[PDB]
Amino acid sequence: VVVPKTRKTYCPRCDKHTPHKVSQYKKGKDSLHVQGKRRYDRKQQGFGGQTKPVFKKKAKTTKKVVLKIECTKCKYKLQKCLKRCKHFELGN
RNA sequence: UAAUGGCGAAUGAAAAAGAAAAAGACCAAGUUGAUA
RNA sequence: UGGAAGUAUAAAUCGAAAAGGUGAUAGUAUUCAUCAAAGUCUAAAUAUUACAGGAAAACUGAUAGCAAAGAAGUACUGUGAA
RNA sequence: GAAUAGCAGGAAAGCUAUAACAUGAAGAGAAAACGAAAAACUAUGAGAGUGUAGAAAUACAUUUAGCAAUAGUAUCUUUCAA
RNA sequence: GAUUCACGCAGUGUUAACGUGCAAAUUACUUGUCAUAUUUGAGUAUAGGGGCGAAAGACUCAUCGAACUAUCUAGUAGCUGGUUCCACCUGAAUAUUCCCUUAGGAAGGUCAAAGUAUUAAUAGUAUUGAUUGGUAAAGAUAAUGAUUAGGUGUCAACAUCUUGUCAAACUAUGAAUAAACAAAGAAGAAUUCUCAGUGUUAAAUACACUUCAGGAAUUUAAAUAUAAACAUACUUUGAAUCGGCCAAGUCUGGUAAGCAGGACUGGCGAUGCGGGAUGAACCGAACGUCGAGAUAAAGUGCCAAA
RNA sequence: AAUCCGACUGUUUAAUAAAAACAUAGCAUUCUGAUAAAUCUAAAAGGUUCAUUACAGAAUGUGAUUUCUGCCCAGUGCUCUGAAUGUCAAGGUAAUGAAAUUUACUUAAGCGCGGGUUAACGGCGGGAGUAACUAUGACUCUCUUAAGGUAGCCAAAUGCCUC
RNA sequence: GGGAACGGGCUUGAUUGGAACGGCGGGGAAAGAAGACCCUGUUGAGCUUGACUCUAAUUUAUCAUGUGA
RNA sequence: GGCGGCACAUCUGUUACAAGAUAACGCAGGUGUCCAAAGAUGAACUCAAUGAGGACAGAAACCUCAUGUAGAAUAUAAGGGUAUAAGUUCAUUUGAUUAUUGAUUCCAGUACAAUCAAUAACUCUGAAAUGAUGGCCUAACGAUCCCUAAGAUUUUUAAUUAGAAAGAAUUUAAAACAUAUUAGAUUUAUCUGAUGUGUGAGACCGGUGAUUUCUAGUUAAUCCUUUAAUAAUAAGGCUUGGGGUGUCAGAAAAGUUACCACAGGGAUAACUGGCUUGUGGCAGCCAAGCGCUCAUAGCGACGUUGCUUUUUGAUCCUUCGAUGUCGGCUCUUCCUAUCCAUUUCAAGCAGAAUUGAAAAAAGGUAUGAUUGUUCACCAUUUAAUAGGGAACGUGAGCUGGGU
RNA sequence: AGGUAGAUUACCUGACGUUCCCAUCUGUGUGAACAUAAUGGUACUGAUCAGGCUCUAAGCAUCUUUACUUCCGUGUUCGGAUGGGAACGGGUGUAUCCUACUUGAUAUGAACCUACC
RNA sequence: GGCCCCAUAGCUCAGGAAGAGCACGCGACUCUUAAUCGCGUGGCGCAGGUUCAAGUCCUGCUGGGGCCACCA
RNA sequence: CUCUUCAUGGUGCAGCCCGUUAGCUCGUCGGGCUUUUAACCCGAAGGUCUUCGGUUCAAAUCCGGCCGAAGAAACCA
RNA sequence: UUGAAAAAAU
RNA sequence: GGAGUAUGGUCACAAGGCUGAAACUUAAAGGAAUUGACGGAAGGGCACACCAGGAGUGGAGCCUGCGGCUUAAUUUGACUC
RNA sequence: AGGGAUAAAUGAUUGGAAUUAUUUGUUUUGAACGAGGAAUUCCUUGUAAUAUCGAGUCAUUAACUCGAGAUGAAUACGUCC
Repeated sequence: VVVPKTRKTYCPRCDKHTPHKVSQYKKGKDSLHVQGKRRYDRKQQGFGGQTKPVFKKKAKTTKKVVLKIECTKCKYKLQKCLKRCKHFELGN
């Protein structure tokens, strides 16, 4: 929902409680050279039409939120998953 | 078996190693031109 | 295709060489290893349910064994393939 | 009776072949890289004796034994993790 | 591309005949039509996701909402039918989990056959002891609600004392039946002496665990009833099955149902015999082949034994 | 003597439907200058209309004659002699890197915007106020989505209620 | 009567002489046909459509070097 | 079956039967969220309501005292829990974190998910004991493959210095050419021959020693792989989250067939039959009244008890390798809950015409317009023109009007 | 006798009144500093002038409540079992188990460690 | 049968702390009328249940309207 | 998912892609013109320019998530 | 450029 | 007036043409000229009618009259120049 | 310090009677109004405009009317819009 930045939490690398900078994780752009996409592009070549299933029955209206609690002095990130929330904001 | 596959159903070789039999020869290109 | 950033063939375009190919994870570089493509022929070891000639059989013994143990692909059916 | 090579006999049968390999003797890890003893411990448990007695059968007491099996232990190999 | 008759043709009606017919579409009368959008022979052209169609999915060799014929092909079927000698022994299921699952499958339960272990490894039972529950019941100014009135105190109202009747989604109290323990297995008890390693601790000689650490002596087979050695504990492999139905000193939906669905048990299914005349379930009682005897349910005027 | 359908002659489900069904002439619409339009074929100096040439060829709806064909271009089709950087591919160019790669700019048709089109597919409702008996509304504002059933016709082979 | 709730067979009764001819149409839940109405199959086929995935024909851009501005 | 609904994943009370399990398209409701505080901790206070008082101020504003077992509040549905709190107010803070075990709940004793008990860190609050790994508890959710993020500096090594200790190391036939010197040629990114040499060499004589340890520094690399060796890009590994399947153990999916086809089914509908009789028909009991007087000549309200299968329902037991599915015509038979004729009783029965009831089913109970109609409504005639059953009698008896 | 800490958590609670303080406890005085809030009312701290006035503790009452006992009553209900009775509905007999509400009698606390009177 | 809704002056319709028009009567205006204006009469279907207060929230009853239904 | 666009009184349309304090009509009230009515004219009220930030001397107006609609294109858990 | 209308008998 | 309408006949493809009533209703309908009034008809003059201007009023406070509202009554006449 | 509205104290005149203040004196109170929209009035020379004086009403009461003088514009000598 509303979670402020600058959270002070335990950092495994430094083995200490250091101030962390909190952000929100977003899925990165899909690479065109990974094994799964490389294999898929080969399958789609040639005749036969669509060769792999296409999902068309979405039911979830929300998604789980993953933060990036990042070390401010050692750059050690942590991924923490929150519950499903409809509206999420990063507070002050 | 390695691998391939809505990596699902399924498909799937080869070097090595052991035997049968064993055998290598030519064109073109290059050279020789009282040239055949 | 087992060959997975392409194992092989073909088509469109492109297209080498004071050579070069391969070492299957794409790329550049330096070494190493091993061959030298884009012409041709080549016996022996292997396959065989055409067909012909033979020999065998824990095979069948006339509703069985070939569809057919007699003028059997015959009698008979169909316009015809059958 | 892996192909395969010999023997007598003439044999789809029989016999002989220091033999590649298959399973197994060592296990864990994706992989690199590794690779097992405190010559074990505890508990209950199979068998064998001796004596006395009922007295025909056999039962009571004592000495010894530790197998199989189950369970738990220390130790050791591999794994982020047994 | 007028009206009619005739040779012919068609197929309006009888919904006549026939309907194992003359005929795998015919016959009789009746009706319509009977030359120019006419009738007809032969030749020739058009071929299967094709042809041809004044259009009915009509016709394409008795085959058409996609011909015939041969191969793939013994296509696939969770669906239907059938599945072949005798005797003997043991003998089921309709729970649970998952499935594009509901006419079907896999884990699991019931069951069979093989193979074991002297075996801390017996109980669909009763008694004694300490417990758990909130059902039947009961209560109704005892908590939450429902509801009939009568007094007393300051029309009504609000207090307070009585009265009548209630609750599956109310409760103080609370059975009967039940559920889970104990009634002596580190191997059948107890006591005395000795006693170690860790740790708790303020430190411990307390305490905790260590085969009631360990070790040695003495005593000892005791500690509810009943039953149980072809007992008990299993191990492995695997078949069939998960459409069920019935009864009730039971329940829920429904007016009710030989209706629909559940808790506990016993049955039919898988089951014959004696009785209820006949009946899957009711009553007695479960079955190798017989002889004799008392019996069961139930019967004793005749059918019919008494 | 009347009513319904079809205008007429004609054709049709060989073997349960011969008819109001099909055809028909009449009316109307669309495309095409022939190297075209339609359209068969895998391909082809290949093939059909076509030995043809707009009084023609090809593709459709309605069905003689008479009378009349109302209003709507919002949506979906079709079309345009229309506008441009709304969105749109491989490619092309350029930058970085050792190179693959990565990044950026540009590029056609198509759709979207704008106009036309209903004898193109189709649609033709609702609310409020109003005439001197009541009633209705000739008349005015008006929302969806563009217009709100016109001329006619009717318990119709079309009307539940309905005998 | 009970039974699978409409028996020719079973139980209890009514009743029966063996063989049959011509009719007729009550029954034999008469014959003809692995229901065609309905449902179930993770069985099909014709037809339709911006159902999903594709494809012929149509169309557009780039490539494929004729000479001179 | 369809349409409707989700009993498909799921929570609360009840059905439900005082252990556990537990049915219906049973009943009353609920979920796909919300929260940087509504998490954690410490402190203080006590809520709803009632009584008595105080200007506006009243039934409801704010203040004070007394009583006040929660009758308030606790994000939500319901049920549980809670008073020096779990409620309200204030203050600090992020434990809503990392790593490893062993259990409990559905359980097949699988996964997911949830519920716990500890250990090793680093922290929050408090003086402290303690408490803290999200929300007081029971719902608030998700596989293989794919994609996308986070993590593997702890340690182990190689080379070189200083010191220390153990150390023969296997044994005769040789080709690449890094180089040099010459021989024959070419001008070009210039080559082709032949002879020395080392390389590339290895057979040590109790001591030398090539070679591996240990200690102290320095330097470089340090999660694994791309299989001849490295490098920097790229890709693949290993662990943990996110992107989702709501048909919730998780295919990628529109209709119509009346032209339809196949395997099957009474596991399952349309017709009879069977159980039931709400509904339809008929019949009773009581007596408030009507009937000018008079409850019962004739009716009988409010209540209440039955019979019938002639209507329609409810169920799905028989029939799906077929029981010919409406009506009419013809014909026979049966029931009485009787319409007429026959014999009787009663009246608010003078006669006539009637009305209520008993015996009795041997006899009779019609003709037509409209409709396929059963039904209906008309016009007549008659002593009367009654009501029903027989597989809703009757299609190898007819018709084919309806469906 | 009193005070601190408790364990059982109403025989301990609630209402109307009553009895002492000799020690202790309490109420009581004050606000400079620690510290406290709008208020020295709370909490905090400093003290001892007075008081048993309330607390607290001990007792009273046909006291509500609460805890034991008989009775209610072998009454309601219940396990087993008929070819027992009834058209149903419901209700016996047999061998068994046996509540609750109510009313009546009794009680109104017992008990542990430390200090001081 | 089920479901949705409505019930208010003499008439047609509005409304948690009883109205609009039509109807009648009175008055203003005019020389007199017709129109027009102002004012007054003219009453929530019934019975409970919560609230300090209901036409206004809910339940039961009465009356009146429109709407759903395929193969056999 | 990518690109692009729009949102303003009760209503519909304006507005400056730099900016300095927002208008035109219908709708309401009142007044004016007319002998009177209808048309006609005028004034007032009516939004502060969707919601939060930055952008400065100030934002409907320049830029960002957020709202809530529209157009084109794409889709392996 | 726009300019519609004025109830009946007296 | 009804009415060139209904009906009858006839001509035309049709629109329509030719012939052609009655019922009923009503004291006027109409013709030419006169005078007046009016004209978003022409011609000629005039007026603070306008033009060129001044002061203004309309905006504000107050005085005053009218309407409306109110009230026991707010007495009433006059409503374009 | 323009403006003098609305109010609060107080002093007198007229009146038989002053309250809803008759008129007025002293002090204090210090409001709108920053030149005025559409419309619209009056005016051509001692005229408009500006400020004042007398009289009618009158016990007391002018911001009214009828007259009187005091300063002294601009713009026309025109046309029917």
